[PDB]
Amino acid sequence: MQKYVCNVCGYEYDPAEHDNVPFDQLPDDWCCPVCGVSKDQFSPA
Ligand SMILES: *c1ccc2c(c1)OCCOCCOCCOCCOCCO2
Ligand SMILES: [Fe+3]
Ligand code: NA
Ligand code: NA
Ligand code: NA
Ligand code: NA
Ligand code: NA
Repeated sequence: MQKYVCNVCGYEYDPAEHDNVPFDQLPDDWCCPVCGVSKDQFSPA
C-alpha cells in the first residue's frame, strides 16, 4: 500500500489507517489533517 508524506508538516498518509482508501482515490478537496495543504503537497514514500 503506497504511503504519502506531507511536504509541509510531515504527516503520513497510510491507506491502512483510512479504511484502505489509496491516496490517489482521495477527493481533490481532501487536505492534510494537520496543516491543511492540498494533495499536491504530498510525496510518495
Ligand atoms: C482542508 C483545509 C482547508 C479547507 C478544506 C480542506 O476544504 C475542504 C472542502 O473544500 C470545498 C471546496 O472549497 C470550499 C471553499 O474553499 C475556499 C476556502 O476553504 C476553506 C478552507 O478549506
Ligand atoms: Fe501537512
Ligand atoms: Na509504490
Ligand atoms: Na502510522
Ligand atoms: Na487536525
Ligand atoms: Na483549496
Ligand atoms: Na519518496
